Amino acid sequence: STCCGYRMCVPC
Repeated sequence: STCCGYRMCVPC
């Protein structure tokens, strides 16, 4: 479950 915001995709 990876959430991409702007410049980075974080693990959620």
